[PDB]
Amino acid sequence: AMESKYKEILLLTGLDNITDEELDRFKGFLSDEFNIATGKLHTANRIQVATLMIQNAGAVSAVMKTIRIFQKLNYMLLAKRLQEEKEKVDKQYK
Amino acid sequence: AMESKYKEILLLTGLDNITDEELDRFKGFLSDEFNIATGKLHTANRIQVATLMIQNAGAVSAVMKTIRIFQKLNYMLLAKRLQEEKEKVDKQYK
Amino acid sequence: AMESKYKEILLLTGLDNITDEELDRFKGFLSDEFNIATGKLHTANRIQVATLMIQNAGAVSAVMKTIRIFQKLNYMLLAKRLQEEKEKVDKQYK
Amino acid sequence: AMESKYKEILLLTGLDNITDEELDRFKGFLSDEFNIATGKLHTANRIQVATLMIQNAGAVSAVMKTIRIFQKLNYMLLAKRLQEEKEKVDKQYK
Amino acid sequence: AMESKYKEILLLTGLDNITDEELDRFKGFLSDEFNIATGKLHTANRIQVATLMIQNAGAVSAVMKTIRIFQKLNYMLLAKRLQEEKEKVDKQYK
Amino acid sequence: AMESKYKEILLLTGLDNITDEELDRFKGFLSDEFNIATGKLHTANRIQVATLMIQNAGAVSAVMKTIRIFQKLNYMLLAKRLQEEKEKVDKQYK
Amino acid sequence: AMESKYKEILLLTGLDNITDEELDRFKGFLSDEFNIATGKLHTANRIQVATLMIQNAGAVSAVMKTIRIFQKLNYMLLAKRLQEEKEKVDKQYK
Amino acid sequence: AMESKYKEILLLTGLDNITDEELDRFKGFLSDEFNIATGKLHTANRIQVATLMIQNAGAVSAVMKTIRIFQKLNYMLLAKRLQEEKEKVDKQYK
Amino acid sequence: AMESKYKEILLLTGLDNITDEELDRFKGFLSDEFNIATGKLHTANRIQVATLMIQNAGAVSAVMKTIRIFQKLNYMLLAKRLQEEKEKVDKQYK
Amino acid sequence: AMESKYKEILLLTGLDNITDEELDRFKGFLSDEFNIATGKLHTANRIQVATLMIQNAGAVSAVMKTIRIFQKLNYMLLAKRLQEEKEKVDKQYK
Amino acid sequence: AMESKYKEILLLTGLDNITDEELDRFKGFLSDEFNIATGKLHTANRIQVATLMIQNAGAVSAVMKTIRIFQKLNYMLLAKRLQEEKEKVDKQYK
Amino acid sequence: AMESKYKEILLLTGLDNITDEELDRFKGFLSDEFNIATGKLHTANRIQVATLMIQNAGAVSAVMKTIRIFQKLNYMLLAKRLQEEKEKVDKQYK
Repeated sequence: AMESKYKEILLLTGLDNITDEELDRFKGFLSDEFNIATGKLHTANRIQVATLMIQNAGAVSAVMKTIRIFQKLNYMLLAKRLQEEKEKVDKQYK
Repeated sequence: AMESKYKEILLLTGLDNITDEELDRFKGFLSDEFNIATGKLHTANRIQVATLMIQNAGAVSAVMKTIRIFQKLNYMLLAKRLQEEKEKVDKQYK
Repeated sequence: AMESKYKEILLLTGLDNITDEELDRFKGFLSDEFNIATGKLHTANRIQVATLMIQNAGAVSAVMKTIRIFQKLNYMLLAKRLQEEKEKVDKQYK
Repeated sequence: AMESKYKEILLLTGLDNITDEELDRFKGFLSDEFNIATGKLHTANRIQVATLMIQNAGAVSAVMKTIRIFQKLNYMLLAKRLQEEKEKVDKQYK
Repeated sequence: AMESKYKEILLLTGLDNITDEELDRFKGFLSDEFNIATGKLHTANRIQVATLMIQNAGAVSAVMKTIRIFQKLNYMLLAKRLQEEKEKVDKQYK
Repeated sequence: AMESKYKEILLLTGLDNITDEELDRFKGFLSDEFNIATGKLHTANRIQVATLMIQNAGAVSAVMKTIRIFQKLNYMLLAKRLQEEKEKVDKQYK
Repeated sequence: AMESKYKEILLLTGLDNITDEELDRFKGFLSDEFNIATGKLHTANRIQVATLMIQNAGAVSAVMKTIRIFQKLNYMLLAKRLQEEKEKVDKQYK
Repeated sequence: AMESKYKEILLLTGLDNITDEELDRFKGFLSDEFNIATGKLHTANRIQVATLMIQNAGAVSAVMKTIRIFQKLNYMLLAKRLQEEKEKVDKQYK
Repeated sequence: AMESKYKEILLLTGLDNITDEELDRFKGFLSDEFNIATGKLHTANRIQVATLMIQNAGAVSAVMKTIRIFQKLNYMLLAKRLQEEKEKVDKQYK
Repeated sequence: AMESKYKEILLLTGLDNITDEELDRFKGFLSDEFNIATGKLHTANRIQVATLMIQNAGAVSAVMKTIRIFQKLNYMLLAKRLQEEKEKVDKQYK
Repeated sequence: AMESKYKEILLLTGLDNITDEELDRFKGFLSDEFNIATGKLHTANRIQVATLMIQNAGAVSAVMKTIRIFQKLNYMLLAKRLQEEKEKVDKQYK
Repeated sequence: AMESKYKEILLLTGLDNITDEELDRFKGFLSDEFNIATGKLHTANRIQVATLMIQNAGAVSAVMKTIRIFQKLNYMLLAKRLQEEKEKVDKQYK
């Protein structure tokens, strides 16, 4: 399904690549896109964080907000690639 | 009957999906909608809890209060879906 | 009831925000306000700890002692806010 | 029987070797091969998980889907070995 | 009776204080004082363990052996206190 | 919110620019504006230091004290700019 | 109690001030005052180390030995202050 | 019994002294003396690991293999001491 | 890949040869080709600097801008050689 | 087994000798022999890195690729020795 | 506080003015006023040296000894000024 | 104990005095007295190096070899003093 495929993008192409130090910076500017919380985020395995994000918004808004953040944290090289892969999947369901 | 159908919603679409940890949190904020009790709730198999809830209020008030709680515990993704399915069944008997 | 409302304050505004490391420090200076115990406290889910505290003192003394501790552990930012919310609820029942 | 032998493969050669962390990753990409569920899977002893898988599909489809997953989660070293052992048992009943 | 009082010592002053991790270590060096057993001990609620100990030796030998163990597992702070309380009760019946 | 915007100023315009050697000098003259401490400050990632500062004073007093320090450590070029950006945000909420 | 007050001294006036590097040096000359151990000490959060020290000696001997060590590791500035605060508390119970 | 005494050697003189990092290295070269396994060993409290070792070989072969490993991992200082203590106990039963 | 080969050029033929003093001069005229920053650049191991450059522009624009800078800092002897090697690799993929 | 012996070569003769700085350089030219990844490699204890390498290729291809890399990073002194030791073990199984 | 003000004198009026060559000469005649050491002093940033001096003597004896040294190393022009500023601060607390 | 006293000599009279540059020279001529290793020594805090030396030889052979090295690296001024202090401690236990 489109859902499973989006998740594979998030996990395999996204988190299975990104580092840590940067995740700490991401957390410092978080809460600006999702109605999550503080102390609550501090130690949550990538899988847990992705799951909590989806349990709230979804594979639609979560992906969009991720794209938006990737553009803020300077991360443009990985933001362009995600945008391209997104469009590739969209074409399959247009 | 409308009753049996509501029960199928509760059990198959509701409890047959939700986790545990969250049930503990539900219990911690319970007693706010139903005239049930304490120590009495601690270990009651989903089937027992649903049955006790209905034996008191019913398939009308129990479902309404469940909808209301699902909106409190942040659980909105599963609350919207329940609300949609509810309306679908209501249309059949309007 | 005033009781349920106080609990919502404790849980949603208090524990649903505070971290862990600090909870360990809290435990190290505990037993100074409540007639609880040792080894007994080591691993007790926030819900369990709140419940045990109330089962002993109550929503009156437990809240007061929490306010007092929040002022000791330097935690003043969250102590002022709790004090303000407390006064807001008190006004409703004055 | 072929059934008991397949189970011995699954349990002794498979699960009696694989780690945990990876099981969490497996769970995150599950539900893609079996008509099982969520929250339902979270804590199920290897024996319980194998049994539920078989109770649904069987020793035929469950083994095939396991082989397929072992190839996805990069796990190729253990996937080749399982494929070899499978062929060895197939020869005995050809 | 002297028996009930000794039990109150064991339970309230002893077990109602001691932790877990240490209980595992106690179990690892057990069977050296009581003619109990293995696998049999692994999961036995403090109340069950105390009861089985007494059902064998009694409130006389069980207490003496507990005192002796408390001195081995380094636990001297709690061993001195138990010895003092013991002497206090002995004086009442001398 | 005004809070998030102030934080973006602090982090992106402030710390994401300033060097290290100078941070050591800042630390040597610190404790003069905030009720923090010693040895406690020695190794705290910019994100940690900003967070601890806010957890005490806030986005109001922390920013004001930062402005004041930036004027002491000769740092005037970056102090004027911060003051200008501050006034720009203030105008939006006047 | 005198105990709680001594602990506040140890933690707030002592450890909440001292650095790390020096703690490593302390550990290198430890075992000379307490019947503790090696490898066992290597990574123990200040709270854990204080607790283990007390669980053995107490708030009487642990404080005395700390005073003595503070005088050895050259640390005299913090040793005089601790001695003064100690005498201040002693006067309250003389 | 000789068994209990050997266990006291293993636990008190051995594991109650050795560190962690080195245990990870031990695990990396394990499986070379005992017919145990992988993933299975990763997280097993010293008590659990000792027990599993004995449940397989015993207090005779387990001790001998431990002595042998202690000589490989360079650990000679602790290997000589264990060998001496072993001989001391052997003399008691010669 | 062309990417890996370009990196080998940068690192082995470029940085593994150039000195320091000159790197300081390079830094003084930097920020003119890449959207990087200040204080941020001061101490970044050649590997870190190359990686940050690529993480922004890439192996295409980073190499081109390097060529351009090598021509400015008078460095022509090493600029001609880089240009020749570049053309040699281009021919392989024309 | 040949496997265990190869591992002893890798760990004791290889990694237990090589430095760090050079490991960073190795990482910069990695991914050219193994189908591993980025950010994923950044902080992985020698034991973890060896294990991941083997979990993919094995003690056959991993050793061969290591030999090949040791010849690239100029490291010839340690490459000749590894090649000699390899041949010595091969002779034992020819 | 008087302490902070003395530090500002030391750092801003003292070290933020004095050169290097002379610091080497100061070091050559040091150890005559403070119970510090050798090799230990060789490379210690002004901030580190001031801090170590205070950590030993204090803002009282350290300042007095500095005044005394400033009079020895011929440095009289800066010694008179320091003495004047000292008296000015003393008057504020007389 | 004689051991602790020897360690105090090593650390306080030895390492707490010696410089760095010379430590690099020591390392270059090391491995000639102890069965240690290379790359392994490069960055090991004085405390770590002393501990590893003792973990191998001891406070007897390590001290003797240190004395011997101190005589080689020309260091005679500190070698005579160590020899004198050694004899002073020996007299106490003759």
